[PDB]
Amino acid sequence: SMNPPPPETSNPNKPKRQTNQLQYLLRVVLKTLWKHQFAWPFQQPVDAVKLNLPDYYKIIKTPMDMGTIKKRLENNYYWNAQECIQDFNTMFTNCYIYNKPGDDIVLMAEALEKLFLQKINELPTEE
Ligand SMILES: Cc1sc2c(c1C)C(c1ccc(Cl)cc1)=N[C@@H](CC(=O)NCCCCNC(=O)COc1cccc3c1C(=O)N([C@H]1CCC(=O)NC1=O)C3=O)c1nnc(C)n1-2
Repeated sequence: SMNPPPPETSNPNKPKRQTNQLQYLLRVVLKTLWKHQFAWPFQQPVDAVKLNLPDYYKIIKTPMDMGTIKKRLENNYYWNAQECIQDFNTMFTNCYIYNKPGDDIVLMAEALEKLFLQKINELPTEE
């Protein structure tokens, strides 16, 4: 079995910015979620080989995880905050699609998403 390559984190042709909103997404949002007791499954791509999930990447065709998001934020991959918010949303939705309601990992993702949304409510106005 094999894992796919990870999502892109470097592309010199993609235009970049570091807006106050993107700074907040790293400093506050990512860093707060990262330290949560339920962060660990989401801190790196799903290793479908290690976890014996041969169907994972047959079902999940837009993989995303907080390790990738952290790299994208630290390496300024984004132009805007919405791109990053979309990555978080993709991560949560993937978990809900692959797993069943009430599964432990779904409860973990839901707790992180609740926290994420709280933090997004204080996203600063773009200066
Ligand atoms: C590092 C990561 S990343 C990650 C995860 C981890 C550990 C986790 C995860 C999970 C829990 C927590 Cl608290 C935290 C993280 N989750 C995975 C999903 C997962 O592992 N999904 C696995 C789901 C497996 C369930 N499926 C079965 O057990 C299928 O088994 C069946 C189903 C039907 C019939 C039979 C059998 C079976 O084994 N047998 C055997 C029995 C023995 C026998 O004699 N004969 C048989 O045929 C059946 O008859 C996941 N999804 N998103 C993320 C993120 N993750």
